[PDB]
Amino acid sequence: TSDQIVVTVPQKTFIGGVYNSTTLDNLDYTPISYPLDPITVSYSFPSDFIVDTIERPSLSSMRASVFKAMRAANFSGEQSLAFDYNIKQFSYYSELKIAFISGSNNKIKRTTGVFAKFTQKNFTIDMDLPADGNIFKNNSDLALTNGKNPVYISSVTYGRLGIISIESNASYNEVNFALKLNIDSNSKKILEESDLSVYLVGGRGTDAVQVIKGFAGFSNFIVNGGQFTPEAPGVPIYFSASHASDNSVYYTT
Amino acid sequence: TSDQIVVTVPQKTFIGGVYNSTTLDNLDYTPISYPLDPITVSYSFPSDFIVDTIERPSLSSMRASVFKAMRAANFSGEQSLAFDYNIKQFSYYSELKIAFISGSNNKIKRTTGVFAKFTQKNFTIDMDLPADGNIFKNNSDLALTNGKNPVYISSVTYGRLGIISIESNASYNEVNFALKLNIDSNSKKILEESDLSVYLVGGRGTDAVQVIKGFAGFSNFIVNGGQFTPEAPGVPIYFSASHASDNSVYYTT
Amino acid sequence: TSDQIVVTVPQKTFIGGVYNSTTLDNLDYTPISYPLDPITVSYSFPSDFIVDTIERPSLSSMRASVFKAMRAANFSGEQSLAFDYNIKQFSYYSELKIAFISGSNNKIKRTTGVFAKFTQKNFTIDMDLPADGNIFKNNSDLALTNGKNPVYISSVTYGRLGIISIESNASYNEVNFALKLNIDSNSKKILEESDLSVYLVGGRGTDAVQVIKGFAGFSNFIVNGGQFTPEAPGVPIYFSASHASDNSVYYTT
Ligand SMILES: [Ca+2]
Ligand SMILES: [Ca+2]
Ligand SMILES: [Ca+2]
Repeated sequence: TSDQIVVTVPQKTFIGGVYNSTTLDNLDYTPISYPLDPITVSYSFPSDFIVDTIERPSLSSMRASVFKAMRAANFSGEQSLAFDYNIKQFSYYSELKIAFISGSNNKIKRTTGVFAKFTQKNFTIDMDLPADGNIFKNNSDLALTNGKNPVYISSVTYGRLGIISIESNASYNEVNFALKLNIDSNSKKILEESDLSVYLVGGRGTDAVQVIKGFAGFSNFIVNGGQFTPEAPGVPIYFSASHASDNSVYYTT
Repeated sequence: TSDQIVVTVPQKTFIGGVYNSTTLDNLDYTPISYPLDPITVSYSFPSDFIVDTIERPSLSSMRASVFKAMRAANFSGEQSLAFDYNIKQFSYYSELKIAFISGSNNKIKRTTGVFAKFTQKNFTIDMDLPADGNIFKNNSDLALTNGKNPVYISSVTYGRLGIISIESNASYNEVNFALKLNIDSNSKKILEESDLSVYLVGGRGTDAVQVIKGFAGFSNFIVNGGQFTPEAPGVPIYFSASHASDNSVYYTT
Repeated sequence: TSDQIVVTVPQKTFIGGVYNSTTLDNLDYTPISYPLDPITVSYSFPSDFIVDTIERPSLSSMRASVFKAMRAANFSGEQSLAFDYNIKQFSYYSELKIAFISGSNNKIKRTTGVFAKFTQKNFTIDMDLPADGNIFKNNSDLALTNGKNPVYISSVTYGRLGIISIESNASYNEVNFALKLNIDSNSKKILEESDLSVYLVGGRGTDAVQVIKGFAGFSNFIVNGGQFTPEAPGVPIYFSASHASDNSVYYTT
């Protein structure tokens, strides 16, 4: 059970949207088309337009409200909300130098791997609890959707994601043999393999495209985007939903 | 099952278009010619014209709306949406130096290969869920197309694609023989093969045509187009569709 | 039993909110939708707007009040409230140099680990005890929620959190053998592993993203954010709640 759900359908992941719990669990996202009361939304970052109101919860309305809030006066993206980092570096080595009519066998093995995951939560837009205690305007739709598990998203997190994975393998198989008749034999085998997989969600495009240069771009893509600017608001990465019956926190498995 | 479908028919891949699920699965794209309510579209990038409305969903209307939105004020292509990178480098080696009336056999084998795939998602245009709960204007066309599996595209992703593949093979087959009668024999064979296949979708043309110079053009074509400009909006690369019955997310196999 | 509860649901963690004790204990946070009298809130930091009043306790109202209070005149973030630091450094070492037809065995083992936890409490917003002795406006809701364990949050702590953990392992397994017949044998094995996990809550984004450079960023992220500025108000990290029956301090297990 988790409180925050990773955004998988950006189109349907907007604040104030009502869905079925089962559909949200299996990534179907079947909406519940019923009227809803106007919702009050608040932003984690300090701004003049920190408390907005949306009559009809929709993706376009949420995007427009975020745009206006982050372009308003007294806006500061200087402080973020969360920053998780994790790196795992590993490096094996192997060397055999068997020697002995003559004979030699030199084997060298190398295996290097760096795996890095990073997430940053620039800010979140949160939804206020209804004054009437029910999100629905008619207040009878709650009884109408009995068995449909009405659950509405109440928080959307804007931030950046980044995953990198660099692997490398090296093999050396020198073999020498002499029978000084002057029979001679040599066998050299060098095998080199490399891999580098990157997955970035959001952030500055110029710094994002520089991660192709090994573990150097994925060292400035992070340090050049710590403060989120209104030109780079971030991407919805996580969201939280709550039950529509008792307004309790919805937990998914 | 996947949520995002790679664009194969750019003519028929426009937001607000209704097709049959089977036809979209087998790339037939048979349209459903029925009236539709005006659709609200939102853009992922920050701009003044971030929330547009289209009365008649069409490719020309979508293109014009994208053009106006990206030429509007307070537009920033500084932040992208996604960036996937993957590279695989491999290099074999083989060397035989058999020696022994005389005789020598020197065999050299080399095989190098670099495969790289990159995708960038500059932005997406998303469609709002209908207020009435049905995309059709008459609301009876939904029952009219029973058995036709009505599915409408609700999201179009603009970005760039790039695939490169460089292969190289080298062979050396020196053979010497002497019988010092002064019989002598020599056999030299050098075989070199090369291959380089590039496939780019979108991006700056000047940087795109420079990828012909090995793995150097496909190192600046990426780093010189991280920020998408209104002169280079990007190409529709992925799109998402939803069912017209329950407005649920459509998954294709 | 503890007096301060770590914030797990930022959406529901606002001052003046009434919840059930069991739901707050199991992180369900089921609200009690009943009218409440206007609440008086005070801020720990010195400011002109140090005593505010909120008619309807909500997250948006709390955020707006904090924004106005910290943007008011005579505001000083120079003095903080609490600062907890804890570091644990450990480093093992092992070295074997067994020697002996010949033979040698050199084994080297290293294991280093630094674990650091830091918390800073910039300020808190506290709630005054009701004049009537009951938070509810009607004064009968207290008897209405008998068995529901009415508990309301009365204090929210804004500050920063930081956890780092760096681990490293090194292994060396040199083995030599000679039988001077000139049989020779050598076996070298070097294994290096590294790990670095960081978790930051709040603080300056620019300093937060620099913690990726070992235990150097998590040495300036702390010293460059001691004084909290109105551009960096901090993040709600801890909160305290009290019973609604006798206005006593609520303790959770
Ligand atoms: Ca209502
Ligand atoms: Ca309709
Ligand atoms: Ca009272």
